[PDB]
Amino acid sequence: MLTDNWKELAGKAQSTFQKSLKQAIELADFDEGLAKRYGALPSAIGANVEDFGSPAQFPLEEYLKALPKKVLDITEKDPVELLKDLKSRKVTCVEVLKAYTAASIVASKLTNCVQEFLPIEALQYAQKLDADYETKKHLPLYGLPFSIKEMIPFVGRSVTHGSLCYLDRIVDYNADIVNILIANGAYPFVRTTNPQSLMMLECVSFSHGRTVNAYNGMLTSGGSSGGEGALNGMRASPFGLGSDIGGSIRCPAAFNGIYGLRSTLGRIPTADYFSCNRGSESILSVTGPLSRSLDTVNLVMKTVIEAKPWLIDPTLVPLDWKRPENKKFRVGIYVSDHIVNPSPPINRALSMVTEKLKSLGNFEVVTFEPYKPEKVTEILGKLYFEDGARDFRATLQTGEPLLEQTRWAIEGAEDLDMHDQWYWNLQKQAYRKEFLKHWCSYTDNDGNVLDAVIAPVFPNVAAKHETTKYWTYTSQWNLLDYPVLAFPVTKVDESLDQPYKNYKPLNDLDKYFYEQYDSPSSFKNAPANLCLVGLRFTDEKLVEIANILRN
Amino acid sequence: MLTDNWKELAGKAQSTFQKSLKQAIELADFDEGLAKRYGALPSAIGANVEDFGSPAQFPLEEYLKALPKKVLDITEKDPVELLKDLKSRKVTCVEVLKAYTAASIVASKLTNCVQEFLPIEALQYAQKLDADYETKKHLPLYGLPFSIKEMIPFVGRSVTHGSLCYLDRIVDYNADIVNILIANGAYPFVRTTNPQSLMMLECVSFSHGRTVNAYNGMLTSGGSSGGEGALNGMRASPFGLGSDIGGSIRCPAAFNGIYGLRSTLGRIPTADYFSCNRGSESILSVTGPLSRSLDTVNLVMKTVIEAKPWLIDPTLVPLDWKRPENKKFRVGIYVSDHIVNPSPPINRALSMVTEKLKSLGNFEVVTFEPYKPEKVTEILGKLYFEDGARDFRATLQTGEPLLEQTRWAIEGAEDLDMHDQWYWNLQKQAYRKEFLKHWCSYTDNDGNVLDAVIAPVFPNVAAKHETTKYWTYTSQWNLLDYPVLAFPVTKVDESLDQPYKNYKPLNDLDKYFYEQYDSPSSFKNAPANLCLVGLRFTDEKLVEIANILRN
Repeated sequence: MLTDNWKELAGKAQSTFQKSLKQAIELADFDEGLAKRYGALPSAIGANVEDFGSPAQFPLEEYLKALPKKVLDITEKDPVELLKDLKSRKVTCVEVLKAYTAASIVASKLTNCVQEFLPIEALQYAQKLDADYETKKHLPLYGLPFSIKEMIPFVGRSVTHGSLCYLDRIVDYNADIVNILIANGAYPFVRTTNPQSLMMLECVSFSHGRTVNAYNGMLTSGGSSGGEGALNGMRASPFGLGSDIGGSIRCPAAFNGIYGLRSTLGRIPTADYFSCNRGSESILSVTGPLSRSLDTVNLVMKTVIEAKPWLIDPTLVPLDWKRPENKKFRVGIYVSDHIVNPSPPINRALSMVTEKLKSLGNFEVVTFEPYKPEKVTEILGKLYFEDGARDFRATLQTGEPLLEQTRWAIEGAEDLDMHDQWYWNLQKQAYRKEFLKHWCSYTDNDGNVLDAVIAPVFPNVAAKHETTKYWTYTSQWNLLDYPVLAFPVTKVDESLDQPYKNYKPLNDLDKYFYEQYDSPSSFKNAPANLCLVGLRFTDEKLVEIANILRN
Repeated sequence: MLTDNWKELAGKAQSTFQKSLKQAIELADFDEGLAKRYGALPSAIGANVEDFGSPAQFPLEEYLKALPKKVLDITEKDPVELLKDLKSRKVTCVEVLKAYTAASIVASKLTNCVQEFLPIEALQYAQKLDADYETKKHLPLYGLPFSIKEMIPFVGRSVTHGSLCYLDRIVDYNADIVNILIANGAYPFVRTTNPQSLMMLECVSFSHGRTVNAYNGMLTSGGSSGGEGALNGMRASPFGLGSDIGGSIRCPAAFNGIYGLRSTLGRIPTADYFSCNRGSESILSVTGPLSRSLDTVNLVMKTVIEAKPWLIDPTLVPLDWKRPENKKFRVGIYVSDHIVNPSPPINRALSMVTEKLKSLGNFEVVTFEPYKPEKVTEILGKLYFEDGARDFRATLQTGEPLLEQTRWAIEGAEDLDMHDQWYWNLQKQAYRKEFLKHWCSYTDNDGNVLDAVIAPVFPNVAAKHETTKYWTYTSQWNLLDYPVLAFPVTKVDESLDQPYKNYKPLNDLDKYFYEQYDSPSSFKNAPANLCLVGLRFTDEKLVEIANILRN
């Protein structure tokens, strides 16, 4: 690592971004009308990484007004549909790159979701893909650009996960999943922001400033894949890759009203990502796609898994990506863990999705009760930072300040002795086994297991900054390693989502979240998403049920 | 022993220093810019051992201003980090020697902390250590120079503990701890000043003059390891070795705002040092490191103990240096012994450290009351000079004048008959047993012992010259042989540290110290340190708690 003063390093980070932003504008080739509107947009980028600017109230509305038909006709197109145009040559690989580059630039200024553009290598990828049209026409993602979280290695770049001390950590390789996607006709064109330590459900770092929600600029984008949620919520990327060890894929997707899949560990390669606590295996992160488009989520998983990634990454299981043949479904609704109750907008989403499933004949819908959700915090309290956060704190030798959200994640971290880790590994495996028995207790008399559970992603829609003080609605499924797909349902409705009256809080933490929901106007136009949870390796059931819920 | 006139002897002592200063300058190889600025620095070295010069108001800024970045970039780096560079070969052993030699010369002139430079042997050590780089780089202290108190034997040197009469007492061997450290890749490069009789908390002798504080040149460096405290407070040595029989390691470290460990007697080899009263065993001195770097204090202890020094020194215990397994801590706060109250700057430091420990969940904090502190003076008054100071007074046959501070230490000394010593040995052991019961009286209902005590090192920050008239805040732990680690907290603040008002002194000596603190301006920029006290052989618990207090 580095030991220079952090203010100098933040400058170096800003320079890298500004250097890539300059090259991107050249690639995008604005006409004067757009250059004018772009110049006049409210920015979530400040003068320094501690200055958070003055973001728009509805960044997405500003985005749709600012960008021309020449761009939106491509970036607003569903990526699976756009792949048809790229295949039939109604649109060029370079043409698509130019539009999405322009979109990401406008998205970058409005939400601060881009850490580094990749226009040099992206133009080379897109140019040769056009030249090779006849031989690569058949590839399943031919011509499609995509975004990658900054923690994902890309050739010749620093990989820092937001820590300034790692700005000299250059890799000469791509992540396995990136090379696989390139082998299938795609290419990365932008690197998205990630926060300090990665262990916050928001997106603040001293490498980029603060990332904000795509639908309401006063709220967080979520985290840790906050850039990914914002960029793909603005539909300025066809899809992106994030990571999820505590909700870091599903929380951004839910806050920005798009799809995000925490895929089951052992399906797609993620270990070559960079994070804190490298070599820690007690609790493992997973990767997975975020996209505006469910069909795009499904196609990336299918494309990656059909490339047989277990022949490059031996931690992976050779299990085909297969659409389920189920005609009937048994589904549970997780109304609350009875520790922190959901805010009205989430509560209405649960009823909406419940009533829709009941209206289809082939769904049996039951209430799903929690199982010792307090044990999630206790076990993850010992295993997230099992070295007592020594590795993370060493990143602060530059003088880099400790963010308030990071404080929550590392407070109480013990430096575990080997026997302490063994104790909590046994606690971890026992809880997983107990929870499976809980899930199977919902099997019916004929032996039909629960296919999926519908649950909140968070006790609320996109949070106000520095208030993501409860993780269980996402970290529960990291402790269990269950596949979870966040999906859209509705938006805040000011008539329907007034605060609960005569509410009696369940505890101090529940009271905090109740008071956080002061009125729906504080979360105007914020998406209310939910998630589908399945047993391990049932990812595809979740996609199929999400398909039905959106038709 | 010599009986020549002391003025002739002071000449020879100045001559030995002056020749080594010349050779040190020859090794450091100042460019003209530094040589000119060095020449213009206010000197604390006089023309004779009775002329104390005119020291700088703030020696440390003058040190930082005079030296080039080429030197400070090495000497200001934490030594543990610097060890990585020597290991990584980013810097050569001779390069580190050259910088620290230059640093010590500037420190010598500003504070008068060096008795003799060792540039000939240091170049021999550093050169051959680079030549043997491939075979010795694995050693835990490869390439690191260090300072040694003048009382510590080094090959070919006189060992005088500041007494002119011992200038012909030449040793042909190093101290055991030094040979252990050399075998682990380190080497001494400078000998630091020690005062007359070693029994003062200041540093005045007729071998060197007067040594002054690194942060305020009107105040004492402390003693008896005054040179070590000044040199390492100026960060002109990675670490040093001192001795402590009455506070002589913790007082210098506290006065100069660095770390200093009075280690438990049986852990580290010290008996081959030279002092007065050789063969006296009723109260034994100990050694231990002083450094600005806690990690360096810990590593030196770990390095020497892992060399199994009990196989050379049979007084030592084969007790491993072990990081404690404690996850929770119980700590007492010792605000005062109610004989001499601490001045405001020490009192504020106690509040800072209490509240920071209370803010962490894993610390229980209780008040720690004194136990017969008056008996400390009584017993040590008889055992410090149990021959009636006959051995020390004979050093003055040269005519060497008796310093005012030495007068305090030898006034009232009885020449004990065997039965008198037996009586006071029993008094010493009874008090030790009683105090242990007192400490264990703070054990909680669940059986959790007190892990450490927070206490002052002295009734005030760095004292005015000839005012160190109370020892108990350090001596109590020599009577008990408890490990004590001095550690930094804060500096004097003229707004925060005004004299208490309407103060009612507890006794004449408390009044003396109250009037001594006329205003904070008299102690401008003075570090206010505290210390951590532990039971015998719990040294490492103190390191771990000091580690938490700085994070």
